[PDB]
Amino acid sequence: LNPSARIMTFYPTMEEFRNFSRYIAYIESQGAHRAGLAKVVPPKEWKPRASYDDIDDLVIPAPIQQLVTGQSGLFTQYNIQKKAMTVREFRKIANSDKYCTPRYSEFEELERKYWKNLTFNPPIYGADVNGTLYEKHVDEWNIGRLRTILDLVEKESGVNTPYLYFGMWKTSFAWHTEDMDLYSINYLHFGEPKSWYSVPPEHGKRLERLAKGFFPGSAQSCEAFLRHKMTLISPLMLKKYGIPFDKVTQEAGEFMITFPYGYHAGFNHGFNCAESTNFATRRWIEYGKQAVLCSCMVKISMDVFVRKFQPERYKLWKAGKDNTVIDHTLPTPEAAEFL
Ligand SMILES: O=c1[nH]cnc2c(-n3cc(CCN4CCC(Cc5ccc(Cl)cc5)CC4)cn3)nccc12
Ligand SMILES: [Zn+2]
Ligand SMILES: [Zn+2]
Repeated sequence: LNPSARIMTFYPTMEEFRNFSRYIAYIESQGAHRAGLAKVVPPKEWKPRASYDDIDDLVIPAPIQQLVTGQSGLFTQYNIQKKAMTVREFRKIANSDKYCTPRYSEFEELERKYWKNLTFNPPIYGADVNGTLYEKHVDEWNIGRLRTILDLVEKESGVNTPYLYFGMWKTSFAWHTEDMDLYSINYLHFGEPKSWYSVPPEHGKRLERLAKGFFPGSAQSCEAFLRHKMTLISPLMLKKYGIPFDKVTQEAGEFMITFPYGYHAGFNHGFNCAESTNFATRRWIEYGKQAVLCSCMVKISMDVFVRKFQPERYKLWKAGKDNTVIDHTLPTPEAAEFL
């Protein structure tokens, strides 16, 4: 389903929520994947940590200062690595007069203030922090241990590990797909909202074509230059060039799911914390095999997946004759139980 490819929101009951791989198959069966991004609001009784007041001494080893260059909706983000700091040190900076969220009536106002000021007063993003804020006993939707078919990488051979994102106002993530065109889970533990922009995978190539036209020097240097996660394109720029996209705001205690080859970027409203990781379903294997990778980085040997799930195609794929065409609208084989 999902004909217009719009971002869908789900409210699973505690029973539906219990199985992660089953629910993903469920949301795929409802066409959630067509948007490239879906929101999952978990049961009201469900909590992964009783309190976030015990993490002030937690170390952010490589905070990055985000320097943005550009104009006319077109930007490049340069990351400057800064010395290690604590969550206590970070929160103090985030909430300071120099870095705090401006006063705003509505989101459209905050969005406009972001697109107008992202080049000034560079913020610090306490991104890519190895760790989890989930309590060990928490079995439902545990980012640390999702136990998807992706775990085969580690089982046989940090993509499968959790990462925390301590954000402040204006810190942002550039347009990108997941490494190896994998899926992603992103839980916002606490704090101020996280706004998201998404392009449906079926229009993924249009955005690429548009970026290739805007940064031809970057495109001549690298086939998959968007993977560098440095390109920022404003919603107005996308609308001007007729690129279909959708937007959504993630609030604390909500989950966002990025689907294979579903381009996304966004920004933080203020001081917050988000944990994320990559995962996979049987549908991903074909995206993993066909993924255009950074030539100038995260690379996964597909051989193990093709052995187990496509042994009949192993010889044809190892010969370079696997001419399989991907249908971005087809749900995962695991969704059969719902069709
Ligand atoms: O809100 C967001 N903020 C920031 N980023 C976001 C985001 N993505 C962030 C990543 C990077 C993930 N990860 C990559 C690898 C890196 C360590 C590394 C490197 C090489 C090798 Cl070979 C082994 C390990 C650590 C980091 C991918 N998507 N998606 C959605 C939302 C957000
Ligand atoms: Zn991502
Ligand atoms: Zn590259």
